[PDB]
Amino acid sequence: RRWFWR
Repeated sequence: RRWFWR
């Protein structure tokens, strides 16, 4: 995601 995991 966005700035982390996925």
